[PDB]
Amino acid sequence: MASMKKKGSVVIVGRINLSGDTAYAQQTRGEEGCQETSQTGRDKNQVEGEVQIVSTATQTFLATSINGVLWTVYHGAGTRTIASPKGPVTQMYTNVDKDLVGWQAPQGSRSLTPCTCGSSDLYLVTRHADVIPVRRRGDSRGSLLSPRPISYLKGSSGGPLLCPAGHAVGIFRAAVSTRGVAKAVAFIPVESLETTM
Ligand SMILES: [Zn+2]
Repeated sequence: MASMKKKGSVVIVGRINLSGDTAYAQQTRGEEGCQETSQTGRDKNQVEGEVQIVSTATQTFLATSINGVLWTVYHGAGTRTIASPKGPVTQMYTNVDKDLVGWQAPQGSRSLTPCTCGSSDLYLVTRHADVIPVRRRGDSRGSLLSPRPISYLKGSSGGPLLCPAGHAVGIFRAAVSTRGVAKAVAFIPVESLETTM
């Protein structure tokens, strides 16, 4: 039992900047710093914004702050801690049945407001700062107005679906594809987050 390894923390490595007129990705930590922070769980970098780019040793994806919780997908984070200025922080929400986890939102982040608009005209934010129009098609599904290869959506699980007013409608979970083309997306609705809380 002496030689058993511990899994590393999820690390914030950047963010999707939605502040101004143009959305763009920003990197805040390179691979070497990410690997070290994952092992120690100590991340002293200042955190800003609503959508974080996160990484483990083996995967990279997104995490989104809604209502003071940084939310992401279980298939990316598993049960891992997240790195913080004072060490690894345990998940406050874990739900494998929803493909959902969450931690307390980091100091300095900004939280999205849960949408109460009832609008079906949505916008998916990807890790490459693409803002993709999506028509809501059900409680947990939306169709892309312009389909595209699934490669463009890989790595964007945990990102937000937003309403026209910039409220959070859901967390991107899975892509619905035909012959490698993404025609629709599946997401965790914000109401399911609000219930989990
Ligand atoms: Zn709204």
